[PDB]
Amino acid sequence: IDTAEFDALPVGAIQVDGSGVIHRYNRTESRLSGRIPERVIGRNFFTEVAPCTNIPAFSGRFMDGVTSGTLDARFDFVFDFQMAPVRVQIRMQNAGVPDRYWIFVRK
Ligand SMILES: *C(=O)/C=C/c1ccc(O)cc1
Repeated sequence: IDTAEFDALPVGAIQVDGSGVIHRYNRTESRLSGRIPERVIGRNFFTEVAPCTNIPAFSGRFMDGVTSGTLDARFDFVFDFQMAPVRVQIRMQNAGVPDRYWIFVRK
């Protein structure tokens, strides 16, 4: 996975670094969130863009994965947007490039 195929994925896909800063953000995720990729890239996913994820079930799982070198998690979650609660399944894992990590979002 590491362009037009990337924005056409059936699942949402976000690439972050070890401190949480967004490097890649696809269109499928933009469609599920309402966020434009250009103002979101360069900002921190956990502290700025998606604060609802700043709990031990999500950001804690991310922090532990980075600190142990291997990020590998699969869990159910619910995104608390302005309109209504959107139930999703999250898949977190490492990338082919060092210091880079992936967050996959489905449904
Ligand atoms: C909670 O604050 C979730 C926010 C959110 C999740 C995923 C995105 O792509 C954008 C915002």
